Amino acid sequence: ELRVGLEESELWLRFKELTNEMIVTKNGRRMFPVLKVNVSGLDPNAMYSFLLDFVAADNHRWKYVNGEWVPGGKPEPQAPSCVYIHPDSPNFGAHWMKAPVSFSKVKLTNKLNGGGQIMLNSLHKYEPRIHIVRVGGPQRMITSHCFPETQFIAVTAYQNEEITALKIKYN
Ligand SMILES: COc1ccc(C)cc1NC(=O)CN
Repeated sequence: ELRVGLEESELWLRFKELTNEMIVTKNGRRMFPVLKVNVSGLDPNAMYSFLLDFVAADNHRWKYVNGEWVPGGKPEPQAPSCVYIHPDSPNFGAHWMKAPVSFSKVKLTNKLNGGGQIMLNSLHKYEPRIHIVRVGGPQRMITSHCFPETQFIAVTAYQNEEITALKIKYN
């Protein structure tokens, strides 16, 4: 059985208990914390690509009102985000299982942009998700995994200073 685990869940849970925020910019901003995944049970000799996307956790616009995040009352169906290909892709199962798979180079933006950067709906809440795609082989296969611990609201600047402080303390 293919096992997928979050590395540094301890730290993600500290962010999640405050409501996590990730900055989006026109040019794109890297994530802190970085999503790092522990993977076991791959065929060391099989070929895989690691994909990252962001699911809109709900259909609402969120606003920081008197020290607290609150959802709007006017939902709107959320279009799926684009997929980021881990730059080590494609690679042998052995490569992926030898150290945590680290999505350190994904950049989050608020503007339709050249290549790489993943565009998000601003002030929407997101749940990171990976797809492990077995490629090249006869039988194509996809395994998906969500990371609720890593949920965040996309922001153009931090709203909760407690988040600002944690981001600096642990970077
Ligand atoms: C600013 O709009 C967006 C940017 C990025 C993504 C993933 C979705 C949307 N909008 C929607 O999904 C609304 N149909």
